[PDB]
Amino acid sequence: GASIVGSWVEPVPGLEGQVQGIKMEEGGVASSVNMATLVYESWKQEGTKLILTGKSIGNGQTIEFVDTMDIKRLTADSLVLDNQGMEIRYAKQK
Repeated sequence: GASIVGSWVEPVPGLEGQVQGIKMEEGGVASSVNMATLVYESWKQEGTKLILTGKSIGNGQTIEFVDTMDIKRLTADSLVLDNQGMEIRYAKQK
């Protein structure tokens, strides 16, 4: 099957032509693609579970998070995630 390693993006809501997302690299490092508030730091995949970590700058604080989601689709071109009922649809940044 396809590997999750790569850059995954989606259109920026409300900003036509712009994209945002996450770059997942070999070695477990993840980084934000075109986002200022969400700072991704790592990823880990355990079967259909994806665990993403980083920090969120907001409400006068910087708070580390650990978000656990289900991988619903993973192909050479697409990655679809279910994060507690919110679906996230990404396309592979070529």
